[PDB]
Amino acid sequence: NVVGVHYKVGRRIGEGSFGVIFEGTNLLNNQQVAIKFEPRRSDAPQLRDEYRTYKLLAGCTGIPNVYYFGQEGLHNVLVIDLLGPSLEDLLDLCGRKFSVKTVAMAAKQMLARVQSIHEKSLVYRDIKPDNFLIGRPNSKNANMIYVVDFGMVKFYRDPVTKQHIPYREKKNLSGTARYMSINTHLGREQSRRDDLEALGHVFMYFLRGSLPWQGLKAATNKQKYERIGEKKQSTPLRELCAGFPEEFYKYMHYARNLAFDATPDYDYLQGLFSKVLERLNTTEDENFDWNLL
Amino acid sequence: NVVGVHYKVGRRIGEGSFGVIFEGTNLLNNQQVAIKFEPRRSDAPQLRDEYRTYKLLAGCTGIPNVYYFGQEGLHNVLVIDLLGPSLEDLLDLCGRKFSVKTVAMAAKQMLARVQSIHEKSLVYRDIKPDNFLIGRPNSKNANMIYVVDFGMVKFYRDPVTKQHIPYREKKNLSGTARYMSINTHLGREQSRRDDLEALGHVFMYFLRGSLPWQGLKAATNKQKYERIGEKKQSTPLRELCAGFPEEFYKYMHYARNLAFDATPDYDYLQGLFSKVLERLNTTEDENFDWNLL
Ligand SMILES: Nc1ncnc2c1ncn2[C@@H]1O[C@H](COP(=O)(O)OP(=O)(O)OP(=O)(O)O)[C@@H](O)[C@H]1O
Ligand SMILES: Nc1ncnc2c1ncn2[C@@H]1O[C@H](COP(=O)(O)OP(=O)(O)OP(=O)(O)O)[C@@H](O)[C@H]1O
Ligand SMILES: [Mg+2]
Ligand SMILES: [Mg+2]
Repeated sequence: NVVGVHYKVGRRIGEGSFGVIFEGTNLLNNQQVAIKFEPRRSDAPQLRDEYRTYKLLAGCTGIPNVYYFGQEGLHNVLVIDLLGPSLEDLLDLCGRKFSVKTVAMAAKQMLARVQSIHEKSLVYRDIKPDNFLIGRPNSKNANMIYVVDFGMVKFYRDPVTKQHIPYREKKNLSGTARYMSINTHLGREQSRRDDLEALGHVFMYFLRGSLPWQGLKAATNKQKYERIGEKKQSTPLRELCAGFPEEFYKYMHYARNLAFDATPDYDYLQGLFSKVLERLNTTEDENFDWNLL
Repeated sequence: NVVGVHYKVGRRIGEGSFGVIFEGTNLLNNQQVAIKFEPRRSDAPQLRDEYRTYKLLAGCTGIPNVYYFGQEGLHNVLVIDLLGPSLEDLLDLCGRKFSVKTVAMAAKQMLARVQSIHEKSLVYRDIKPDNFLIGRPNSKNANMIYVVDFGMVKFYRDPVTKQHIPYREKKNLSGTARYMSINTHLGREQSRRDDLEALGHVFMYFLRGSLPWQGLKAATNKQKYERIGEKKQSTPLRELCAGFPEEFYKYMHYARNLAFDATPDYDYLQGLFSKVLERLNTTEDENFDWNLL
């Protein structure tokens, strides 16, 4: 099947809320790509926006290159680089949990990606293990972690004047409840701190194998987000992070306490993870759990 | 990491009961392979047997080539061709069910693989969607279905004299309860008919999205296999296959009724599936659900 004049559609490799992702090849150079098909419907995310965002982030480390955007009948297509499995997929292959070393090494890369996005005056707003993918097996970047899916990004400040957006409330709950920040549950405008908090939730998820608020009770959607939000507030950080390196508690504590328009101290955060590795008497290498027997 | 003198171990791609499968490359020719690591322990399946079986089936269509078998410290390794995702994985990408066309086309290939194994005087005994994989994306055999994992094969007849094995009982339950034949639950020696029945269970699983005996009640292992076995016996075929082409009921009916040492009429079975395609006014092509938007 051929789309975008010179891209041959292969088999499905992923599925989302409204879109299907296929692996394919650019017929002019035989390069492998991923094609995201999005149905043009009222309740679907505008793929052109994701395209714009990819262009705006072109060149940043860990961000895939975008090649084509266009309409194919009743769908909008986005052609980007073909990447490997997500960290969620990798979990399934490693006993549903990652060791401290893997989490610290992964955290450093993930945190760097989020910083790149923030420096472009954007907040990601959809932090989840599913959106972080590693490179292709036989590639130089086989162990590099990338970020895909920019469907929910938003500008937290004017790019030119750096004037931060005002604090607002009544916001409608968007992304993944399991990882969202407490402020998000509370219907507050999301900023840099929220991305960092959600990232901390993912880190703890990796270490423990699960979060205290996963799979609750016979409730409805609005009840789900709420019961989860309440459980997050009632769960003490010392408890959430008990048994793991102190730096994890410190990360959670920092993220949770940042002010709405505060500029994160990314260097401090990166340092926490480097400390974790030091204590383990290990370095930041490529020995992730998924490359180990 | 290098094993078997010239095979470089990459990342994990699969996991089983005792073994871990990694993707890798043969350093002499840069060919991609899959390396199966098996811990040398009392309760683990002898990988040398799987090796022997691969050799015995060398050359058969849909059977991957074996390259190396050996010990690497506390593990036994088996190097075979690198294949694509399993049909179980593909299900996840297609809404947890396959259309009639995909099932009929898939059935023809799967049935051909089982026949090849039977013709070599062996019964597979581990029929499940997880053991049927398609080829690699950019390959001529991208849409060919293969069979891997020969850990439970057994000779049902002497290869030279073709003298069939006697009927025995008290057999201990082995493989996947969800797909096994009723005779298997009953602790009876498995033969060709059982492989065919389990294959029918998989076909119905594909079509319906689930089987009537999936996820039962708070029971134990021996209770699980039993409750499942009882549910299989209490579930009428007309009921199991209701709503789908008559040929599916006919396949189930044939498989269920074969005698212990009966030689299946593979041609008759293949014909049923061809009829299904004819009625759909379609042919056996490569338009599986996973290649379709
Ligand atoms: N570039 C890519 N290379 C390889 N796999 C990819 C690529 N892009 C996406 N995937 C896979 O496809 C899945 C879904 O992609 P994506 O998140 O863009 O779909 P979506 O409909 O926007 O998702 P959702 O709404 O579920 O977050 C990813 O989670 C991942 O498993
Ligand atoms: N040759 C291969 N190429 C690609 N993927 C493969 C290959 N062999 C196996 N796999 C993947 O790895 C998974 C497990 O493999 P395998 O079934 O051989 O392990 P096992 O320990 O014998 O399994 P189990 O006991 O779970 O059946 C497969 O189900 C499939 O997902
Ligand atoms: Mg996603
Ligand atoms: Mg298996």
